[PDB]
Amino acid sequence: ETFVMDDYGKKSTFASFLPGIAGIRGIPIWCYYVNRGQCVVSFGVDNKDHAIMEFYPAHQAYQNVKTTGFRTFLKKNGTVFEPFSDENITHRMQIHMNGLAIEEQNRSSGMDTKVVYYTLPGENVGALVRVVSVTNQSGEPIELELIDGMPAVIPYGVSMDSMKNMGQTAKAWMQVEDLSEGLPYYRVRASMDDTAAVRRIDGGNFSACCEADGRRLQPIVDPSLIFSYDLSLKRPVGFEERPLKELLLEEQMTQNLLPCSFYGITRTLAPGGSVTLYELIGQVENKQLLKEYFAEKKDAAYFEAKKREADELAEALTDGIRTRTASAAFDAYCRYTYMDNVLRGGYPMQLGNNKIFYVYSRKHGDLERDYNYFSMLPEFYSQGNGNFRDVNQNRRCDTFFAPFVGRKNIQEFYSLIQLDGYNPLGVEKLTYRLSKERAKKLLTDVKEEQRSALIDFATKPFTPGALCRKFGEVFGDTWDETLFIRVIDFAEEMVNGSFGEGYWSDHWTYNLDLILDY
Amino acid sequence: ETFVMDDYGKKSTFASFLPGIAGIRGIPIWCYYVNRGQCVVSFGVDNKDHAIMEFYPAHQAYQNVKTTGFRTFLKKNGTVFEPFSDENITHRMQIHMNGLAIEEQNRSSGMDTKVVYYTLPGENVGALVRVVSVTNQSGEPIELELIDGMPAVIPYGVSMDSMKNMGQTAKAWMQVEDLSEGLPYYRVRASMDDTAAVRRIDGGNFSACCEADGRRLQPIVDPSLIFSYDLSLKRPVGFEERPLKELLLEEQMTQNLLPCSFYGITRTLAPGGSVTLYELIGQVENKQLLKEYFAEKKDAAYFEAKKREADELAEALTDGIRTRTASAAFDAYCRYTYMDNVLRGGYPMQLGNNKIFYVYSRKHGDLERDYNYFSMLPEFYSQGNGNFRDVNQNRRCDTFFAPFVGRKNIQEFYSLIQLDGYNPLGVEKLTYRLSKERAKKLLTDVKEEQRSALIDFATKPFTPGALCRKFGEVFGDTWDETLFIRVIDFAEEMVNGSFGEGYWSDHWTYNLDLILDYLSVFPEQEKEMLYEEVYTTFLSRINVNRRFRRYVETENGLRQYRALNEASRRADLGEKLVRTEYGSGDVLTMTLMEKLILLGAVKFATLDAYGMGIEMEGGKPGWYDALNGMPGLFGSSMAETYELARMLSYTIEALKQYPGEVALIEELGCFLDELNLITRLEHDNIMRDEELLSFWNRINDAKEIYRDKTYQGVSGKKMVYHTEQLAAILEGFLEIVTCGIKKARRISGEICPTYFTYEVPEYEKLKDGGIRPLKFVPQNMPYFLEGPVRYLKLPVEQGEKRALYEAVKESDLYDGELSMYKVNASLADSSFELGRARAFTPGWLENESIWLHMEYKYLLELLRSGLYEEFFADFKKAAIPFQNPEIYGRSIYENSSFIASSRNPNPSCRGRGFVARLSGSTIEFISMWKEMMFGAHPFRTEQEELVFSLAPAIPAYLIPEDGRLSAAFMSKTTVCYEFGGHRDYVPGTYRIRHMVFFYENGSQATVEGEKVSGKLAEDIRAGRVRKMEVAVDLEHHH
Ligand SMILES: OC[C@H]1O[C@@H](O[C@@H]2[C@@H](O)[C@H](O)O[C@H](CO)[C@H]2O)[C@H](O)[C@@H](O)[C@@H]1O
Ligand SMILES: OC[C@H]1O[C@@H](O[C@@H]2[C@@H](O)[C@H](O)O[C@H](CO)[C@H]2O)[C@H](O)[C@@H](O)[C@@H]1O
Repeated sequence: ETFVMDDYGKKSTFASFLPGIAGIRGIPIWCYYVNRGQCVVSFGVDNKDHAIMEFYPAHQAYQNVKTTGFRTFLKKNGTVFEPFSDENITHRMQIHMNGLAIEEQNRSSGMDTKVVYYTLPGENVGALVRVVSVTNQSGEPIELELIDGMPAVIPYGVSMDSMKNMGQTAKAWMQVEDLSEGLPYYRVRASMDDTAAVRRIDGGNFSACCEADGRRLQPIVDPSLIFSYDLSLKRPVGFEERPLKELLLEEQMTQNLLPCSFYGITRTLAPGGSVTLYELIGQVENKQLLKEYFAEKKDAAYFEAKKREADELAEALTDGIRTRTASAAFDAYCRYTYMDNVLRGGYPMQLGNNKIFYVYSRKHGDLERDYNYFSMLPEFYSQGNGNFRDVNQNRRCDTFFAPFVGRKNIQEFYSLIQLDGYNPLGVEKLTYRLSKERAKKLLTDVKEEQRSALIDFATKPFTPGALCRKFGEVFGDTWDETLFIRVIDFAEEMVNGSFGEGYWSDHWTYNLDLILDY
Repeated sequence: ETFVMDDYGKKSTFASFLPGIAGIRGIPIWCYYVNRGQCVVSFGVDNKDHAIMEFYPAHQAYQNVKTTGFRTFLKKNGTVFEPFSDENITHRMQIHMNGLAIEEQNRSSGMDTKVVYYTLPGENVGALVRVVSVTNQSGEPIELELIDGMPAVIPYGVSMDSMKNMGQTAKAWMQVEDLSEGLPYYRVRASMDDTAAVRRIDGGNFSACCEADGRRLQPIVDPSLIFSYDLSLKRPVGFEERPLKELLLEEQMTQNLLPCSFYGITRTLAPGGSVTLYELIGQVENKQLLKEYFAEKKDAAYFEAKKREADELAEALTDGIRTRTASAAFDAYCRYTYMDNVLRGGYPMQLGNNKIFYVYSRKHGDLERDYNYFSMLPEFYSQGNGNFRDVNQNRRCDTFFAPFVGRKNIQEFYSLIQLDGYNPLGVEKLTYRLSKERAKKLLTDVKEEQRSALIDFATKPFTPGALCRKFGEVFGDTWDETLFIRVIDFAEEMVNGSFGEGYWSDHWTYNLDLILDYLSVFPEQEKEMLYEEVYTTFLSRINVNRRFRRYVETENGLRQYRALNEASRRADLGEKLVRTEYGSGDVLTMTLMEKLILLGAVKFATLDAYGMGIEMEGGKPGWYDALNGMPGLFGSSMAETYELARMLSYTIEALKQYPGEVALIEELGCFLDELNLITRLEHDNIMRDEELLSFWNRINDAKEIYRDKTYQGVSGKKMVYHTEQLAAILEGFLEIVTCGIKKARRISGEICPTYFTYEVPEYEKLKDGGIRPLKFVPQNMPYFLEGPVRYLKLPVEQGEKRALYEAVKESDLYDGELSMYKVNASLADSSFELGRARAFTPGWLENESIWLHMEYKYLLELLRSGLYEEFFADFKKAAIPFQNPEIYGRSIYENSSFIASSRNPNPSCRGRGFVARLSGSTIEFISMWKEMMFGAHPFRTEQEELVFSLAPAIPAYLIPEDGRLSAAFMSKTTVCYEFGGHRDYVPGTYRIRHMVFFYENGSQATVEGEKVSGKLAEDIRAGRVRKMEVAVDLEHHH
């Protein structure tokens, strides 16, 4: 069920990604990785323009993962080591359906390192979770100083082309705030457009690190403290010459720079001892949501429960094609294939009482498909839009695995055939609308100051995630499920379809397969 | 003349570039470098889309120079060393005007490294030359294996965005060929444009390396051999395990990869021995040209001769401003400043017999100005593009340094002014065209198979470099020069200009400086200049919306967002000149006086509601373009008002000086009559009121009617006016402007204001969808330095100027610690809708920083106003060549756009210069140097006779010990002063005894006194005087 690659640093290069599923009630993110360094190159929330770590094609990813990716520095008795930087030291890599874990065993220094990754499931904030642990495998106590983080965080509000074309000028807008509270906030203060209209920016990125007790640590957002004059980000010149305690008392610049995020601790480890850090990097729309999310302390139990939930999500998703044969590779390949088909096509679920909905769909751009502009809705009941051919092919066997679908696919895909035999290219994501009379009748039992907003929102096309967000905004953290179910049930489906590019001569040949399968 | 920086690896970072000039008969390239690694980050041929080494912004350059730049690996007895990789080993850096050299001295391994760079001059191929030498400084013989080159060469035909966005899929088109011959050729298999008409690329990049004997070496194009599995290009894993001889016998991949170029040798070095390599990287048009170029061997003598030629090229280019003073830094700074001004503005030259051409020009687009898209033609007589303001300012003093230019600049920059007072943004390359009749007449004595091609080429627009390339292609390696000269001579000049982005409100204010500078050399040509009818008019692409349709509503109030009328947008590439008969006749022509009247009439009708400033209704701010949101807040500027007052005064004086008849167009005549009727009315109202809403409405209605009339076409008929009526109308306009200036000064305070912002609380919605403002509420703005700079040009009393100087020096515009003048005061309390100036950290870019251009403008105005002591005191502290190189963190010979002030929160940035050279302060320093060395008006006309006299103003700290100061007059004549004693020589405090003239033929002449009139002035202006001796208070004494 798990694939293990030994000494992946010296092997041939390949690219992959996390599935990026956070559940029905969660915010998904996109993350890509390669088999070099610490195996994370870029991740964001919505698309390339909302990235937290800069997006690179496969060539630049391979070239820059060892410098612009996650970093870790260990100081043992005055000597600085960097795990996952020399390929001659034995390392390891484990790949799960919805996770990734790496580890290094340094027999010279006598310290072992382990890092795991997974997307945070079932929350109102989309973020990436990273856990770092160091174990003392020597025979004598050692004095340890640890530094971990990423050296380049893109502030919210900076587009990809502005970063890759005028990144020198764009540093004038970058800034970071709220260092004292332990929750740094990365954003620009205003629009970067060279027009007569100036707007206000409210969203931002954040980071938070803590030990098992749950108390947040003091961040470091000035890269010049660690690397000093070395702008190549190869040697930690500043960290070698000074203790971490002195660095934490240094004054940090929070403007005119590309900010980083490093956290540090000091500890003396007995033989066989260990220390662990928990990190959270994500993106939010306003500070109020971040404060509401962090209103309660997070500790080790929370993160381990989240990891278990993340594994169980994929397990339950792929439970539908379980099989047992004479080879385990075939059995694992079946589940992986089903998961990939679900990712590119969507998972049919029964929403309400008379609606059929598809979740987890998206545009499938990645590192090697660098010509695509992928997108993914950052909300509950996440979905996306795709091409005619791909969605038509991927939904061929939906009736067998879910009999409640019925003839919905046939009706949907035979209604896009024009009178001249051709069809539009794109299929839009499902959206719903509610009539005036039904909105008036349903919202009688709610306060007027909320009723007006609810009816105004509901009398326009919307998606289930937008409706959930509006309900959370209006009624607060707790709201009636029956009202949401009734609103979804009494709504009306909007017609989808976009022309886009042109007319191909083979799209009509995949429709008979739906009939034959039904 | 040479700047040396020791241990540049640990110092603060800075960016620079090679000038890139390759001579008249050469192919230029652009190259940038930083003070990290081996100090080259990117170079190409034409623009960012034809780079050989990938172009990066400064932040990415500082990070990727050590990995994607030039690399060198040395294996000594089995151990691999990489020079310029560790900052703890002593290294050095030398910077020349047209070169660069670095070296490292590793005392542990006992080997020294040295590499120099320069651009190949005077050849048919543009390339970068790199010479690497390694010396054995140990006491025992060693066995050396050397590998040198670059790890990533972009094949020709791959655009910048293709590499930035889809660099993985783009590798399918890449290939490298001709490895056996030793001349690799990098190009794509086919055009990456799916919709193209070629599907085949002839051009490509190349590389060639050889030792002193000249035999080319076998290249390595597969990066997987050197680095093996390490794709980070950090460890030469493959080279550490195998000998170079084994690597050279390996099989290399030439497809589906990003190729490199490495060359290697094996040698044993005796104690004190050394080995050298020569490399060439560049671009060629086709393989035939490359074979022709490499038909003859290239050895060390060829490269050293090319280096000498490259140095002499820059030396001769900058020889025109040579001077000697008490400090050598001043002279070096003068030469570097002149070179930078030439680079950004172009170098005038005499082409053929009746053509004036500008070469070496380009657009300032260096690593720190990453938003500019520069261009540079890779051909003979190379030239480039630029913006209106920058090129207009950089060509202010061309007439003084080159009298043969004449009135070309005035005609060129007054023909880009449209009928509505605005102008396009970009200026394009000059091009020529030839008629079929002249082409047939000239090409009678050539073969038909060549004649047809020649006439077909010449009947279309072309540049001289394209013509040279065509002649080389047709007639072969050698062709007649006289035919080329005749073809250039009989050709016709084509117009140029591109709209680009939009309309600013200050581009018209720099035209009067050209006239003022021209009249300082030919004072007797004023009447001929005024009534010369050669000037044309550019054809506008977009029109500005009427005021009622220019306003939109928002939750914050009323705004001004829809400045341009997008519905009436003409298509580009169409006719570029205004023609008579509503666009169907011949080209319309005007005199300079008509242009001045048009500028005076239109700008007067753009006053704000209070009649103080000039509204920026074009959608863009003035000179200070960081306030991009100001036009949305009904902004207006007083600098435009001051410039309008100065222009009106000059026009009135010119009209009164030469009485006669003036012909004006019908629409302009009607508009001027309406404006006169409006201004003679309400005269008692504007002198006795605060708000002038009715006057604003009247003038705006008249201006809108004129715009709507003239945008769609003009008949072409002319009205006749006498000078007295125009003089009276302009006098009325000037009186109104003066009253407005007085009101603004009363409202603002002790320092003259610069900007105003208006609030409109109540308005009216019209039936057509427009919005009619009903009242305006003015709002004050923070202090700006541009205000006093523009104000000091107006004619006012000396005491008022001194009081203004005293008020400014003790205000918030003066930085006490740095003893410099900031560009503006604090913007903290102002609205956030002004623009990106509010989002900038204080002390960075255009926010409370020491912007060098405005400071130099202020110093020049102080010098021109007659405040000599203050000018000397402030120039001693503010000038670049008098700074501390350690604090400045750069060569003191190079200018900077701005210097971070004391308000910057970073203590390590206060006093550093940024955004490299190629600033607008070069022309200001040139003007200051000229006025200090020769005076305001070297030539005057008295009793209808030319008169020449000198009046220098030199401070004490510039006179040498022996008291002999020399400078170049008009770049051809040397003037040698000799001062009696060491003191400040201010006009009126000294008298010139006599002058001695040395002619070019050996004759001499002596004139008593400081005044020369008659034929001698004509001779000295014509360049027939080789040297001058000037004595002030007799011989020097100690
Ligand atoms: O203030 C910095 C520089 O800004 C430049 O304008 C830039 C535009 O050309 C570009 O399109 O957008 C960026 C970001 O909005 C602008 O900064 C000016 O052209 C420069 O004069 C100015 O120094
Ligand atoms: O053949 C490779 C892939 O090409 C893709 O089309 C690309 C365009 O999206 C892009 O704009 O231009 C490049 C270069 O012309 C094209 O290759 C196809 O969409 C893919 O299906 C195909 O695998």
